Amino acid sequence: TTYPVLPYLTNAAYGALSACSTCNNPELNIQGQTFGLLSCINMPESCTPGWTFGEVTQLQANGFVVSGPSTTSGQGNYTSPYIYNDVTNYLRDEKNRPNATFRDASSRRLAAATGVALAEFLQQFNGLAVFTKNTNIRTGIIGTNPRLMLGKIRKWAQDNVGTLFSEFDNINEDIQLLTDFEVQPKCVGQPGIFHLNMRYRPPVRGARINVNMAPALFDNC
Amino acid sequence: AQDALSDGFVRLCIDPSLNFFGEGCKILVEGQMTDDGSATPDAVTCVTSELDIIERFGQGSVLTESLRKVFCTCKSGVSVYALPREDAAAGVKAVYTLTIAGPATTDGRVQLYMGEAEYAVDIGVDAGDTATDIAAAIVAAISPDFPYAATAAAGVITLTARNAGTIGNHLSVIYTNLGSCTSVTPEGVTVTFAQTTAGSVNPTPNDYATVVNECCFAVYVLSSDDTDWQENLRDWIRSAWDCSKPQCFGHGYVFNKGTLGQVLADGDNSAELSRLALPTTYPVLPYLTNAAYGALSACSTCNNPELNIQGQTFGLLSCINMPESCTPGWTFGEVTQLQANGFVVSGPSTTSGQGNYTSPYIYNDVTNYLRDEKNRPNATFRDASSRRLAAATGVALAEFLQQFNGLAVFTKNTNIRTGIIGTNPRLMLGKIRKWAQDNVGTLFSEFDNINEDIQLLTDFEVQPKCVGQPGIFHLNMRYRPPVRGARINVNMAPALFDNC
Amino acid sequence: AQDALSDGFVRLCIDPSLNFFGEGCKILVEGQMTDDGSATPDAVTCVTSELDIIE
Amino acid sequence: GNHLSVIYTNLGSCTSVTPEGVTVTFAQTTAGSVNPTPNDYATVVNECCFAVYVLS
Amino acid sequence: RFGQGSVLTESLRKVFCTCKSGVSVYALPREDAAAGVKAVYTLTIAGPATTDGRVQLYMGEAEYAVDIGVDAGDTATDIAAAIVAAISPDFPYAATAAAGVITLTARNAGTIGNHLSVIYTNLGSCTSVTPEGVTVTFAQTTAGSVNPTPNDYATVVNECCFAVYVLS
Amino acid sequence: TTYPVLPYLTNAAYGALSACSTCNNPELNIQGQTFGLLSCINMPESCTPGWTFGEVTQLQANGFVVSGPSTTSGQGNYTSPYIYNDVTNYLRDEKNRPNATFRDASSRRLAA
Repeated sequence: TTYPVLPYLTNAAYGALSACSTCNNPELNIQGQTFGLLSCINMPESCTPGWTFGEVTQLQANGFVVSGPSTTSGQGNYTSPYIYNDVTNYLRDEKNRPNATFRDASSRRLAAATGVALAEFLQQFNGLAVFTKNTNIRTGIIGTNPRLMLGKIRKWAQDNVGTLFSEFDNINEDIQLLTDFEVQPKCVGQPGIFHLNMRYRPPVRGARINVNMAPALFDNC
Repeated sequence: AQDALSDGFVRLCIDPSLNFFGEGCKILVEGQMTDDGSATPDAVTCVTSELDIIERFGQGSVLTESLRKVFCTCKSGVSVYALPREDAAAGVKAVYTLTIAGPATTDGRVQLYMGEAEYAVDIGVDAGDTATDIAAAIVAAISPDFPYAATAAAGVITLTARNAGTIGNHLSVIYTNLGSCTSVTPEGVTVTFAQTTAGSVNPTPNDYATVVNECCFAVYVLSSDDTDWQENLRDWIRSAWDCSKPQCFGHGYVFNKGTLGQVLADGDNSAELSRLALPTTYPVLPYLTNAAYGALSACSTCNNPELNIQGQTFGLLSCINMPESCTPGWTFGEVTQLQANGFVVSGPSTTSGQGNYTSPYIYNDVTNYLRDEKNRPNATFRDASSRRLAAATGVALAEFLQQFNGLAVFTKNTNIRTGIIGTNPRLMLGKIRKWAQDNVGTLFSEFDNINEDIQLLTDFEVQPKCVGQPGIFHLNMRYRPPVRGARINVNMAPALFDNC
Repeated sequence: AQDALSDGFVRLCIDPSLNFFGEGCKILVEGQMTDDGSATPDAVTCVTSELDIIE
Repeated sequence: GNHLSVIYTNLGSCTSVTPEGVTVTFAQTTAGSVNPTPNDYATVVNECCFAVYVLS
Repeated sequence: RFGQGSVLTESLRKVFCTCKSGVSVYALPREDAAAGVKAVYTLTIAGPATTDGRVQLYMGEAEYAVDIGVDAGDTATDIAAAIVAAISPDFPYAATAAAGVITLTARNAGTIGNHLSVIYTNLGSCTSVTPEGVTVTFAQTTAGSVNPTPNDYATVVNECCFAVYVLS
Repeated sequence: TTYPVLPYLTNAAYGALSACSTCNNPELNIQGQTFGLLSCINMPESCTPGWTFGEVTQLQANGFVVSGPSTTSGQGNYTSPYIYNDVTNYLRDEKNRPNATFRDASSRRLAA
């Protein structure tokens, strides 16, 4: 309630920083004094910290982006607010089933990036005529079969490990390609329709590091 | 525009962002101020230099004098903050009566050590001067910064404390001229010192949570002897060292003046306070020595947190000057008993009967911490160096770990491609171990086994199945900080024989 | 709070549990005491040092 | 318009000394009222994708 | 949610202190019996103190221990007031001072209040010297009475399984 | 009878430790100074050991969980109670047939 800066200015800086990351690194979390520092905004420093840490924990618990001053002081300088957590207001599934798929703004940005990258890769099979998965397409023929399609998809996914996914528990069982004939009932599936299931592991945001310092002073114990 | 800048081929920006000054030495000096001051009570205010002390916090107040000592102690500090306090509503000012009897029959010098050496008076009494003239001379010679308004009345000098409360009850006027061989005191004149009334009700603010909300302070200096007020400051600094909320550490500096039994009773298990045990016969006004000690500790924090404010070189309160004596304040039995029960003992730099002034130095730089939460007598926060250095280590490790903030976290098998702002727990732990090994000899000692001392776990391998949250890490660091260094038991064994 | 600790990204705990002193040499000396002493008879009491023996 | 915070960031300052006399007080004599509710994104932003939407 | 200093509050505080970062702790708050009687203990202090010292008291658990500093000449009234002011608010016993007698009334009626053990863990201590004079005595002037008997688990916990039931 | 800690606190710590094991290792026995250490509870050390060993054996015989101080001393520190035996109050069958199927709390947790 006691927020000095006009709120839409801080909101615009936050959104602009998120966009200006999207353009470059979708996996980045707009968070902390380096990556989530709204340096254009400047608010006067105070010892009264806006949200108390109890309120900060309650807000971060209920999917709220909390922002705080970069420096606390009584000298009355100006400080730039930085984002504590780069999360969306998503807490729970369609079963309300508290879930963690879209908790991070990084998760939305990166699911968009992954969907678009996979779609642009799969667009290379558009126009190609599809043979059965036993046919060895002759050279000069613009064609492919589900086996070659799945091989190229798996190679693509393994190419994006460390860029768009983490590693793959089992890339063979994580990426599956079925024709519409082995999904639909007999004589009901349509030719040229495929079902690709990809169970990937995206990078996570990184929320807290609980550090437990244990000074050891004794030499004979 | 200007040639070579008018065509817009070269666009120039100055960027004065590197050259901003650091705060410096964040010491908060708290004490009572007189009504002459212009400062607003109950509000932490920056004190730039020693110039505005008298204007802001009163002329001759407790806070004025403690701030004067803080400024005399540290090098050129301007980040000294003050927290002025109002006198209690029903507070009673201590009144001492320095009664002088004459008349003088021979000439001589009358020297008096009142308060500290900064306030000493040195008047010349001629033969035939009545007690009235000598009292008038002493009053006219009393420094205005002395925290006691002096009024002469028929040879009795009434010294009324400038600040109400028990803080006025620690005045020691010493007629440091008796028996002197160089400065011959006049025949006749008799100086006697009585304290006709005692200090009473003290401030008990208990408003640190509001006044100092999140504005961290490396050192808190308390210029009051009230154990309730010291306890409030203790509770505040203990809250500042709390796992519950983000800790922004501190350390308190209070004094306890009294008999050995009284000083020991005033102590507790407070790792947050460095209690300064002062004897009943302590000449210097206690808050001055406390302020010098706290200012020295702060002025070390700014530079070397591992330093122990201790000994004649590093713990020498050179601003304070007390007259030398052969009676050593605390006897060594009392010194051992105080150092045993977590009390900072301070002693004269030199012992002599020549009656010079000596600067007190700190014997042990320890906190008033003896035992754990199981009472389990423990040694983690025994040293003030330990609190200062645990704060420094926590802040340094936190500022290092802040570099993983914003980075997206992959699994510990993923080889992050270049250009991706990311990391995995393996790279995180490698960088943390490199950081810790980089601070060996600066912030830690060596590492028994740096691999088994620093462990990083995800929240998935700590919490039950499907209960841990992604992106949460648990870092356990078992480090070895430098220890203070308390005693060197030297055992000399002269060998005189050649054939044995 | 303090910078790098205010955003709650790094939560810090000190844990002074390693540095607790061991008891040492558990020897119980039993003997008669004079009435000048302040100790309560028939009660095992820790004796810290040689200072308080006479008292 | 209901989120203006004027702070007289000069009170008690040691460097910039505020004048004696002058008193600054901040009151908000009236409150904001009815806001826009467009609800026309389907028409205005039909298929023109946008990575980030900022709402002021 | 469950009251300040209640039995359920303290047992839940211990459940949360024990397990790692558990949030699936469920609670089943119960009302005090209609005619329930709160246990009353009287920690009576006699003085005055003649020497300084520390007065430490283990009441309840170590989380509730008090450690006050008694100066010489403090009457039993001042020491009782200090101990009351030092009693933690989470202690399941409301403390009121009266002329040096500290009345500790259980926050919850029933027999559950009948298990308070205040130990003056300072007597004979070599490090923390208890003040001369001061005498701490602990009496329990009244006993707990009628307890809750819900017997409604079939309705309250119908099929919502629970690995562990803790009864306080 | 002379138990210093408020009893429901020790009971809550014991139950919370048992639950916090269930979530991970149902076969674990909340027992001993490592796995059955109620570290949140802290009671003052004493030489008078609550239950004497005769009473300890009689209680453990009749299916009672006995808890004792982690350390015994006269120095007057605080000690955390740990659980001696992690058993249920089950001794005998439906024929009274003294049986051992559900003697351990581990047995109930692990049968579940």
